[PDB]
Amino acid sequence: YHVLFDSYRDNIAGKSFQNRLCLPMPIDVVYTWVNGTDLELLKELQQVREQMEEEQKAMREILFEDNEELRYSLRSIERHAPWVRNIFIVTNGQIPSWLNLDNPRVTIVTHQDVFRNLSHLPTFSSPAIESHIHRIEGLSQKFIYLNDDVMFGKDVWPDDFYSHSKGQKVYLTWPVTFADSLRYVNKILNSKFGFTSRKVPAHMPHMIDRIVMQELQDMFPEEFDKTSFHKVRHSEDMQFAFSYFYYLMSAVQPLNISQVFDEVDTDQSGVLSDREIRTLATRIHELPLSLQDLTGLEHMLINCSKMLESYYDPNLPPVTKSLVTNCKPVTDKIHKAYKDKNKYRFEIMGEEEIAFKMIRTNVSHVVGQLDDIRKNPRKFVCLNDNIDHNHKDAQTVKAVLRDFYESMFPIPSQFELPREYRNRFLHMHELQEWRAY
Amino acid sequence: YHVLFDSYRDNIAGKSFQNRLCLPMPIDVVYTWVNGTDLELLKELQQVREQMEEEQKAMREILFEDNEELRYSLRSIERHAPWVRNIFIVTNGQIPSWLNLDNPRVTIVTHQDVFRNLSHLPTFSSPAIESHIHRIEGLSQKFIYLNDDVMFGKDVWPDDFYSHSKGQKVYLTWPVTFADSLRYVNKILNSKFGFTSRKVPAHMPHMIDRIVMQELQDMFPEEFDKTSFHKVRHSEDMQFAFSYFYYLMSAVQPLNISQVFDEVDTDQSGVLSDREIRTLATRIHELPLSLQDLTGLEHMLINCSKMLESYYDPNLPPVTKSLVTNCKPVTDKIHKAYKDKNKYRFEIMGEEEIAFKMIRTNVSHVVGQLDDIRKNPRKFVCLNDNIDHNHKDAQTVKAVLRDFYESMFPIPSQFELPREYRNRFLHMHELQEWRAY
Ligand SMILES: *[C@@H]1O[C@H](CO)[C@@H](O[C@@H]2O[C@H](CO)[C@@H](O)[C@H](O)[C@H]2NC(C)=O)[C@H](O)[C@H]1NC(C)=O
Ligand SMILES: *[C@@H]1O[C@H](CO)[C@@H](O[C@@H]2O[C@H](CO)[C@@H](O)[C@H](O)[C@H]2NC(C)=O)[C@H](O)[C@H]1NC(C)=O
Ligand SMILES: *[C@@H]1O[C@H](CO)[C@@H](O[C@@H]2O[C@H](CO)[C@@H](O)[C@H](O)[C@H]2NC(C)=O)[C@H](O)[C@H]1NC(C)=O
Ligand SMILES: *[C@@H]1O[C@H](CO)[C@@H](O[C@@H]2O[C@H](CO)[C@@H](O)[C@H](O)[C@H]2NC(C)=O)[C@H](O)[C@H]1NC(C)=O
Ligand SMILES: *[C@@H]1O[C@H](CO)[C@@H](O)[C@H](O)[C@H]1NC(C)=O
Ligand SMILES: *[C@@H]1O[C@H](CO)[C@@H](O)[C@H](O)[C@H]1NC(C)=O
Ligand SMILES: *[C@@H]1O[C@H](CO)[C@@H](O)[C@H](O)[C@H]1NC(C)=O
Ligand SMILES: *[C@@H]1O[C@H](CO)[C@@H](O)[C@H](O)[C@H]1NC(C)=O
Ligand SMILES: *[C@@H]1O[C@H](CO)[C@@H](O)[C@H](O)[C@H]1NC(C)=O
Ligand SMILES: *[C@@H]1O[C@H](CO)[C@@H](O)[C@H](O)[C@H]1NC(C)=O
Ligand SMILES: [Ca+2]
Ligand SMILES: [Ca+2]
Repeated sequence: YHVLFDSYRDNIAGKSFQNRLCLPMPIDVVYTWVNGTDLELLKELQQVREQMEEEQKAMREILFEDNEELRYSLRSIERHAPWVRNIFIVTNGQIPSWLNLDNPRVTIVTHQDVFRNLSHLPTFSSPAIESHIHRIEGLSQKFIYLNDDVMFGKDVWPDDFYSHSKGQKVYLTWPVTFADSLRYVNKILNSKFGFTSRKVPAHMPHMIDRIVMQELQDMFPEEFDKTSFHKVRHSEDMQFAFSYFYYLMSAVQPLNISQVFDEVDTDQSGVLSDREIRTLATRIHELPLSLQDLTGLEHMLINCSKMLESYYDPNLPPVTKSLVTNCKPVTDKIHKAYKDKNKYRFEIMGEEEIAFKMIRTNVSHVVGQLDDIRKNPRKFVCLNDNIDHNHKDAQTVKAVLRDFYESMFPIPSQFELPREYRNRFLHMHELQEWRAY
Repeated sequence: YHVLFDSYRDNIAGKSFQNRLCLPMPIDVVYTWVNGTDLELLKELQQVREQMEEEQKAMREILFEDNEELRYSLRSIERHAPWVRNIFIVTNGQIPSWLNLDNPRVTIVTHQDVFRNLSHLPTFSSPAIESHIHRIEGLSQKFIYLNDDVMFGKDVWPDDFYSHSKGQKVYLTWPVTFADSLRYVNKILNSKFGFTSRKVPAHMPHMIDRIVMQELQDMFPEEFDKTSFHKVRHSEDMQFAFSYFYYLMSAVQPLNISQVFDEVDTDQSGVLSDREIRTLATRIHELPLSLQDLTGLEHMLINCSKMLESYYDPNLPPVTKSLVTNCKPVTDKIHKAYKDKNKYRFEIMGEEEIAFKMIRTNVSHVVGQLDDIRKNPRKFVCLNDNIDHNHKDAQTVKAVLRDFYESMFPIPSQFELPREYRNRFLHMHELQEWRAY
C-alpha cells in the first residue's frame, strides 16, 4: 500500500534507504543433478576408453544409486528457506522423474545454455559445470549454489550468507584430484595476490555474486578455459568455493585520490580550510603531528601551484582538488598512508553451523552420526553417501539414511509430482538394526 | 509501486518476509539537554540547602558553559544517521535558543509528560530523567538514547545497534556517585539472576526497546521509584546502560513443552512416529543413545497412558501432545536436557568503534586526542568536557574543541534556526596554540 512505500521516506533526510535496509533480494538457488542412467554410463565408458587411447598414443610417442537426495534437499529449501525466488537445476539433458515441471519456480537448465563453447558440453566433470552457472539467463545477481547433497536446517535466512555491513560471509575449514586442484589454485592465487596461508571453504550452500564471479573469470580467462576443456575432473582446474571466496578476500582496489579529497572536504565546497588541511595532515603523517609536518604539507602545496576563509600562511593558494591531485609528493604520501584496501568486504566464521558427516558402511556409526545431527540441529547439513554398495550392511545404511531424511523433511514439496502412492519403502530394515542393537 | 509490494511475495512460499528482512523501523532518537541558567542554578542551590538542612536534622536526631554540543550532535544525526524518523529532547521547561521548533521532526518533551508521579519532576538528576524515556508518547518501539555529548561518525546504520539474527548489540567495557550506582545495580542483579562477573557498558548512543525497558521497570517497581524519588544523583539508583543491557543478557524464559513437542513433530499431525520419538530420545538423553534409553522412554510413555503408522512396541499408545505434556518423568527429563534459555538475544563486541576521550585543560594533550580522532574516524565519538574553567588554558581548549566540532560537522542542520550571521567565534586562539607550538 502507499503508506508502506511512503514510510521509508519518513526519516529526517526525506529519502528512501531500501537498498541499505532490506537485504539483497531476489535470491535464487542453483542445483547440479546427475543421474546414473545407462546412456550416461556408456558415454563415460567411451570417454575413459578415449583417455586410455590417448595415454597409449603418448607412450607410443615416448617409444549409480542415489538416496533421492534432491527430493529432500528441495523439501529443505521449501521448509527452511522459503524466501527463494526461483530454483535452477543444471543437467545434461536429464529431468528428474519426480520433478513437477509445471511449477514456474523450478527450471531445468541444460548444458547447451550454460556452456559458452558448445564443443565442450559432453563434459562429465563437476568443475566444468560449476564454471558457468553465473551465465544462466534470468539468474539473480546473488544466488546460492547447492550441491544436491547439502540441505538446510534451523530456518536459515539471507542474513546467514551476506550482510550489508560486513559483506559476504565466508565459512572456512582445515588449512590447505580435488586436493590437487586446491594446491593448484593456491599456487595460482599466490602468483597473483602474493603468498598467504590459506584455509579451504566448507561444503555448504554457497552464495555467489555474478558480477564478482564474472570478474574472476575475466581475471583468469585462460585458466577457466582449462577447467571447461577437461571432460574429467583434472588435477588442474578452478574450484567454486576456493576460487571465488579467495578472490573475494584478496581483490585489491586502487586508491581514489578524489575519494580522499571528498572524505576530507566536509564543506563539499571544493576548497579546503585550515581544519581540513589539518585532518589531511593527521591522516597522512604519523601521530603525534608536529607542526613541521603541517608546514611541510603547506610547502609542498605552495610549490605545486607555482610549478603548475583565510589560511594562516599568506602564501598558501586556495586548496582545491586539482592542487592535491596534481602535487606528486602529496599524492605519494597519500598512497603511502592509505595503502591498498580490499575491493570486496567479507566476514570469517568457523565450522559451527555446518554438518559434514561421513557415511561409511558401519550401521552403528551411521546411526550415531544421524543421532548427533538429530540432537543438535545445524543450519547446513551435508551427508556424503560413500557407501561400499557391495557389503552386508549397504541396504541397512541406505534405509537408515532415508529414515533420517523422512524424519527431517516428511511433507512432499511443491516441486514434486503427485506421487509416492503406496510407495512403502522398506520400513523393516531400520527395525532389523533396532533388533540387532 | 505495486511491483515493489508484490516483489516480497515472489518467493517459493508466496508469503512476505518484510518483518525479517528490512530491519526494525522506525527508529527515534532521544536527547537529554540541560542549560546552566540562573533560575535552574537557584533551584539547585535551594535543593542543596534543603539537603544540608536534612543532614543537620538527622544529626540533631543523633544528638555552566557548554560548547554547543547539542548543535553538533544534531548535525551528526542528520549527516551520519539520516534514517531517524523523529528526534525527542527532554528538558525541564527549557528550549534551546538555536532549535528550529517549526520542524515537525524535532520535539521538546518536558518533564510533565515524562514523569509519572508529578510530585517528583523538579528532579535535577540524570538517572531520574533516564528512568522514564520509554513513557514518551509517540516514541517508536526501538529508540536510540543520545547523551548530548556523544556524536556519530563513519555513517552509522541500524545494523550497528540491532540485528534480526543475533539480537541487540551490546558494547561492554572495563569490568565493574556513579561507580556506587554500578556496584549497587551489580548487587541487585546478582540477587535476582545469580552472581556473574560483569563488565560495564560504554558511553555511546544506546538502542533501547520500550517493551524490554517496561519489563525491567515492572520487575523492579520499588527500586526504580527510588531512582525517580532522588532529586540528586544518589549512590543507590538504577542506570540506563548497565541495568537495561544486563537484564537483556540475563532474562530467563521458562521452557515451553508445547514448543519442544512442535519442534519434534515434523509432520505437524499431532501424533509422533518412531522417528520423532527417536529424535526426542536423542535430544533428551546423552549420546550415544543406547536402546535402553529409548525403551525406557516408551516405558514411561506407556505407564502414563495407563495411569491417565505402527510403532515397534505393540503396547505403545499413540503419542500425542497430551501424553508427553502430562507424563511427569518425560517432562522432568525434558527440563533437565532443555535447561533455561535466554529470553532476549544479544551480541557482545569490544571498544573498537567507540571514542571516549578525556579533555583536561592541557592544550597539547587535547590537540593530540583530537588529532587521534581525526586520523582514525570512529562510529561513536564522545568528548567529556571537564575543563577546569579557571585556568590560563581554558579558552584555548574550548576553541580547539569548537574547531574540531566545526571541522567534523560544518554544515548547519535542519533543526537549527537560521542564525550564526557574522557569529565569528574566536578564530585566533587555535592560531595562538599553533604559534606557541
Ligand atoms: C535415472 O535413470 C534411471 C535409469 O538408471 C531411470 O529410471 C528408469 O525410468 C524408466 C521410465 O522412463 C523405466 O522404464 C526404467 O525401468 C527405469 N530404470 C531403472 C533402473 O529404474 C530414470 O531416468 C532416472 N530415475 C531416477 C529415480 O532418477
Ligand atoms: C562401527 O562403529 C562403532 C562405534 O559406533 C565401533 O565401535 C567401536 O569399537 C572399538 C573396538 O572394536 C571401541 O574401541 C570403540 O570405543 C567403539 N566405538 C564406540 C563409539 O564405542 C565399531 O567397531 C565399528 N565397526 C566397524 C566394523 O568399523
Ligand atoms: C541558556 O541559558 C542562558 C542563560 O544562562 C540563556 O541565554 C540568555 O538568553 C537571553 C535571551 O532570552 C538573554 O537576554 C540573556 O542575556 C542570555 N544570557 C546569557 C548568559 O547569555 C539561554 O536561555 C540559554 N542559552 C543557550 C546558549 O543555550
Ligand atoms: C600536556 O601533554 C603533553 C603530551 O601531549 C605532556 O608532555 C609530556 O611531558 C612529559 C614530561 O614533562 C614526557 O615524559 C612525556 O613524554 C610528554 N608526552 C608526550 C606525548 O611526549 C605535558 O607534560 C602535558 N602538560 C601538563 C601540564 O600536564
Ligand atoms: C572453443 O571455441 C574456439 C572458437 O570459438 C575454438 O577455436 C576452440 O577449439 C574451442 N575449444 C575447444 C573445442 O576445446
Ligand atoms: C573515483 O574516481 C573516479 C574517477 O577517477 C570518479 O569518477 C569517482 O567519482 C570517484 N569516486 C568517488 C569520488 O567516490
Ligand atoms: C619545495 O618545498 C620545499 C619544502 O618542503 C622547499 O625546501 C623547496 O625549496 C621547494 N621548492 C622550491 C623550488 O623552492
Ligand atoms: C508518588 O505518588 C503516590 C501516589 O500517587 C504518593 O503516595 C507518593 O508520595 C508519591 N511519591 C513521592 C511524592 O515521592
Ligand atoms: C508456548 O506455550 C503457550 C501456552 O503454554 C502456547 O499458547 C504457545 O503456542 C506456545 N508457543 C509455541 C507453541 O510456539
Ligand atoms: C513404569 O515404567 C517402568 C520402566 O521405566 C517400570 O519399571 C514400572 O513397572 C512402570 N510402572 C508400573 C506401575 O508398572
Ligand atoms: Ca571546505
Ligand atoms: Ca508426526
